Amino acid sequence: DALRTLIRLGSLHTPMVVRTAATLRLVDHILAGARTVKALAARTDTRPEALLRLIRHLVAIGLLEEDAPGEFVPTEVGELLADDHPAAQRAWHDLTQAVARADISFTRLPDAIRTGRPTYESIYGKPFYEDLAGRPDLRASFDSLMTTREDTAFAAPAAAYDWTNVRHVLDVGGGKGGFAAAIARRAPHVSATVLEMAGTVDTARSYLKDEGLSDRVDVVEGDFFEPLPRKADAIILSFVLLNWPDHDAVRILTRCAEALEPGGRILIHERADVRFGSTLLDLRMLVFLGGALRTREKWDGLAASAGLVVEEVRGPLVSPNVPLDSCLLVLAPA
Amino acid sequence: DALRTLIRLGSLHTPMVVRTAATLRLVDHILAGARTVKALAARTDTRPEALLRLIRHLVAIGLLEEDAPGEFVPTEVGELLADDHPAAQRAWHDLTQAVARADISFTRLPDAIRTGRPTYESIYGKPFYEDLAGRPDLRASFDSLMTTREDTAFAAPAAAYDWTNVRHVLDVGGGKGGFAAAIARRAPHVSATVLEMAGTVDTARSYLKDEGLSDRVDVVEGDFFEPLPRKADAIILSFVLLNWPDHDAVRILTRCAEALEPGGRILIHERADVRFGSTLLDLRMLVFLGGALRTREKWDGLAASAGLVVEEVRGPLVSPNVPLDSCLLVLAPA
Ligand SMILES: CC[C@@]1(O)C[C@H](O)c2c(cc3c(c2O)C(=O)c2c(OC)cccc2C3=O)[C@H]1C(=O)OC
Ligand SMILES: CC[C@@]1(O)C[C@H](O)c2c(cc3c(c2O)C(=O)c2c(OC)cccc2C3=O)[C@H]1C(=O)OC
Ligand SMILES: Nc1ncnc2c1ncn2[C@@H]1O[C@H](CSCC[C@H](N)C(=O)O)[C@@H](O)[C@H]1O
Ligand SMILES: Nc1ncnc2c1ncn2[C@@H]1O[C@H](CSCC[C@H](N)C(=O)O)[C@@H](O)[C@H]1O
Repeated sequence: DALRTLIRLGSLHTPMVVRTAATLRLVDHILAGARTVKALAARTDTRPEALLRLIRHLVAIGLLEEDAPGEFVPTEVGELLADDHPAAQRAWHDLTQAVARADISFTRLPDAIRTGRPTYESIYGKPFYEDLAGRPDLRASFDSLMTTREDTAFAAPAAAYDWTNVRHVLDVGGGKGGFAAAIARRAPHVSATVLEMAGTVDTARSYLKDEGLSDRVDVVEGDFFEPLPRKADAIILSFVLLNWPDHDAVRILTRCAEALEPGGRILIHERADVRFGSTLLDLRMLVFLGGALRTREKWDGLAASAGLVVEEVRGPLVSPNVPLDSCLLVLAPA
Repeated sequence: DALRTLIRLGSLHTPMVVRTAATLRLVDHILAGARTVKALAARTDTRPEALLRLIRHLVAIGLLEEDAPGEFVPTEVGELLADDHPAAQRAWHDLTQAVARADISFTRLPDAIRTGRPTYESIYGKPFYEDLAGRPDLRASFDSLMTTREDTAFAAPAAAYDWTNVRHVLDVGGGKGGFAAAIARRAPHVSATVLEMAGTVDTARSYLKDEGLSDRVDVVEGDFFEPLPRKADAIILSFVLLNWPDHDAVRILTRCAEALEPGGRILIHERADVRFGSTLLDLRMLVFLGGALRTREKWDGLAASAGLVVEEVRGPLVSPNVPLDSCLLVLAPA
């Protein structure tokens, strides 16, 4: 009992079997009509004997079941590996896309606990975002994964703040601009600017065009460790600061403080440290990037170092469906 | 629900957190009196902030619990990570010992499914047993791990066969000689020979000496792909053949057939393919070694190729305590 529990918790084969199934698009091939192990093997370009041994573990953990002899089909849980499922778990487990690939850094977790430093570079040759800057496929899949974290498409954070006195929003590291878009739909008088890295700026521009928002949201390529491209009344850091150790996060916050208009505020949208998934995201930040999730008291110190104070934390954001784990910290000049 | 289930099954951070805790000997340090995170950090030579983030996940998965503020203790499941626990799970999860280290091969499982070939060499530079031959620390921990698979110390397989008409036993790849020892205690008239690799032969010799069996069990250093050192009435292959692809297993079986006395038998002691843990061991063999677990029908073909027939399979072996997953196949000249 206790022995079986410990063995399952410590098992490396099971998560790699799940990720291999996702990378091979196994459930998609089954749902597209691959009824036999020979057809599945052919569509995935794998050895049939080896694929069957993978399938045997997929059956044992309840992702596949045998309907007829030799005919394997997804269970209710396996169906979440279909590529069009809205939770996007296939892509989140795909070893050729940015996050599951980055998760290999966990194989060197002892080094990260001994040093406090990320292990991603020791495995892939460059730190996380520099590796993405050299790999257009990983840059693109990362940006797409970041748009599948929550089901409101930033509607819930955009609704948690009053935009009446805001004329311009600067979305610092704003990904493909989904947050800037949600504010624009919410608040017709606001204009916005997204500051992002090379590669990402082009998909942000295409996304904002296709929303019909090109006239209201601009995109600037740049580095948020440098002086920001313009001033704004609200400056958004959405899942940015957790990517960075304290001294780097203070540098970013300081650049934002310097770009605030009088009366402006900085909005940090992030999962706060205090259930489910908190330790996964925190340890991801450690081994990918050297970042961390932060408590309120930790945020107080970071803000003070940047000439700011935490005015308000708008607690875990609500959706009609699956709850957002994230919060909105509102920061003002000290 | 289904989403949380899939996310837990696909999680790489949880098994690496367990293995990191085992490698750091975290539970041993707690039980030896490390009551604070600062004391634990000092004994494990880790950063206190990073160690706490590891501990937070260890609490979330139920291996540790907080007794007093800042004082972490093993749960009933965490206690199995104590190094002296008889299930030996600490060593089985220790990333500096041979098996948990080998499990990193699972990070390249897609390659193994595409090619049918093991991934261990692509990661560590040499195939499994050649890597052990160059690493005395891994050779030794592997040999020790192989003595902790079952709780009877080979008493159950030794009791599953009638030794009356056996005068000499050859234990081919017999590890530290634990199986030869169990037969010797069971059957006072039998002498035995263990055939093993360099390094392992010395710990076999020390173990057999310390059992008081040096006069009854010899150890020979050699290669079981070469002609065997002598003939015997029973030739044991205990958790050997699953290490090898079919053609290599046939070579071994053939060497054994050539060394059988008239009326002799070959005993294969292995987990047969047909619950819990079957797919783990099978996929381990794939990615470590290119081996596999085999069904009865597969064994029939291998035996026939070696000039043998399966006479009898003595089904899953029984213990008074935790059941042995293994079986004993009895093979005779065709
Ligand atoms: C179901 C929750 C969630 O889908 C969304 C959660 O927000 C979240 C996840 C993963 C990542 C991030 C997340 O925010 C990142 O912010 C992130 C990052 O920061 C910009 C830089 C690199 C990688 C990641 C990352 O892999 C997922 C999770 O399971 O974690 C518990
Ligand atoms: C609780 C079961 C068990 O403790 C014992 C089970 O017999 C078993 C295990 C691990 C290994 C082997 C086992 O036989 C090997 O034979 C082996 C091997 O073969 C000689 C060569 C390299 C690695 C291994 C190996 O890691 C464990 C397990 O959990 O697997 C489901
Ligand atoms: N120096 C830098 N300058 C500008 N953006 C950077 C940067 N370093 C990292 N980033 C960006 O920071 C982002 C963090 S991922 C978060 C994206 C988006 N805000 C969201 O909530 O979904 C990435 O898109 C990355 O491109
Ligand atoms: N070419 C070879 N010649 C002899 N032994 C070999 C060998 N290749 C691998 N081995 C041995 O095969 C063993 C398989 S592990 C099984 C050990 C033991 N029979 C038990 O049941 O516990 C290892 O000890 C390894 O040293």
